[PDB]
Amino acid sequence: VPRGSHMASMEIFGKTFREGRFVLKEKNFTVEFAVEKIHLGWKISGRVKGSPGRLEVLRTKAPEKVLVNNWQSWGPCRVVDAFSFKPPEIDPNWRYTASVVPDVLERNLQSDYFVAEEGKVYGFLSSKIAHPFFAVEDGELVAYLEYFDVEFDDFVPLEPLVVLEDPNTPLLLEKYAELVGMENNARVPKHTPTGWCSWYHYFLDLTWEETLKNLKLAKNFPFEVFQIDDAYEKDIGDWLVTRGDFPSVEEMAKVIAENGFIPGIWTAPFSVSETSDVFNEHPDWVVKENGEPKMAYRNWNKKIYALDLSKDEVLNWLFDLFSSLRKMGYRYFKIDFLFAGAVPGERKKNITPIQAFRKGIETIRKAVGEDSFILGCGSPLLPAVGCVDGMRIGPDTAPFWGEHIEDNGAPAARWALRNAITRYFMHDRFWLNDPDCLILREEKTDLTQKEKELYSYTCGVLDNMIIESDDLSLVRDHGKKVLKETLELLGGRPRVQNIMSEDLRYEIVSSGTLSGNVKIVVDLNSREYHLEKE
Ligand SMILES: OC[C@@]12C[C@@H]1[C@H](Oc1cc(F)cc(F)c1)[C@H](O)[C@@H](O)[C@H]2O
Ligand SMILES: [Mg+2]
Repeated sequence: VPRGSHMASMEIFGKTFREGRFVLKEKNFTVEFAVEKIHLGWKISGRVKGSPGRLEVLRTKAPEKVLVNNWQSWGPCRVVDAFSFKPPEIDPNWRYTASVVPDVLERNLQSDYFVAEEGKVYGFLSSKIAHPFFAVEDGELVAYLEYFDVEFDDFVPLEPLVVLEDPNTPLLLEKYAELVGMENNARVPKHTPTGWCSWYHYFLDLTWEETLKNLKLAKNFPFEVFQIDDAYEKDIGDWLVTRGDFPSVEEMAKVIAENGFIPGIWTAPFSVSETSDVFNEHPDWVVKENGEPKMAYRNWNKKIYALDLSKDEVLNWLFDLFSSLRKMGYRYFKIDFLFAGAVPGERKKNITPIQAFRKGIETIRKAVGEDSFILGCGSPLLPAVGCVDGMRIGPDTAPFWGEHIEDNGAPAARWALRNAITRYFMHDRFWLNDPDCLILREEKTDLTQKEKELYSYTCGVLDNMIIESDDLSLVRDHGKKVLKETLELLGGRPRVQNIMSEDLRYEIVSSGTLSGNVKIVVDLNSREYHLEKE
């Protein structure tokens, strides 16, 4: 069992790579780590104390072509040329969706949690304290654990790192993900919800009158969940105060339940706008910069602040909120813009943003109980494993393909679908993947029948969550046929065979579906598919 030349060339915590047990006593920190052989490769694990800061874990030559992954739901997972990378201009209103360490990204190629090349996966198994990421720094791939200047008096566990090699790159990614699910006690529900969502037909203009119309019609469709999205609430943070023609949040649940659905509701639970009642009552409850409220992002034409999830007052408010929703009968919770809870800044306790983030989502889980389904959105991915049941893994879909939409996080069916493909390996390992809603209506849309089919059947072959978002008056024979045949493709184990493709054509197999072994070949440039079912 000789060492590859490329393995002898690798540095672990600054030392020449080799198997063994080691101690780095450095100026302001100490690390104790082991490098151990595992199936398909190596695992680097151990413990750290002191002020590790931005801690260098691994260094090796950058590959030419890398599969890079953004930390959160909406960001791209895609293959990039590592030598011709150009730093992006970052939208100052959405800085932290692009990166939790934006000094890196504005200079160098950044990949969060994992990175891959043909034949090789480097991936961290968890994000419980540090943010784990990779940067390409002058032709070199460097793995880091970011501790955000927090000091640790006693040892805390490192986030483990695996380095896996095999010529079957999809197999490596699936193995990586099974290791993540074990490290974090992932929730993989045995049942997948079907349902309806308001957002991608009505957007913020949903009325309760239109909601009631769809509630009646939804009885003709195979929907278990009826979820109300952003529209009902008076302000961001004030989740139990309604506007317009909506009744009370409790009354909405009762009407929905009386009509025989599981009620579902959208919140952005770590976000409070500058105008909200909660913020104006509790200016002290938010993350700060130089003592003042730190904008987390701008949306809805307002500055939006982040709740400080290190504060017990804030965690009690979250518990009471989600406990109050549970009492009302909600059992499906779409929790959005979660990245806000993990923004860098000043908190009451000197803990990391990731430690803060995890206390918040853990509180939500406790409050809604084991019988509620949590769907994460706009969220850091690895820190949420073990807490959420489903997770949005792409940018928003849209009632158009997005011919003039670039690959930059704006809504477009084409880029939403691409992420459902490139992150496919998380599915049934981290959680249920949510590829975002099907849009099957045949008026008030620019999608063709073929584009609807392509999106929906790819989602079914991937075994992903299937939720529809339409004015159900506008969905006729074709849309009902697409939904029916989609649900027939569920239940398998998918693999994207050519995960390193750069031309947006993918071959996808899934074994053991409700239609047997299936194969779809999809081309996201030509907008064509070819589906075979055994
Ligand atoms: O405000 C409601 C809403 C749009 C927000 C969220 O989609 C966004 C995704 C973004 F990158 C930015 C943004 F402002 C919104 C989410 O992903 C959607 O499904 C839906 O719930
Ligand atoms: Mg499954």
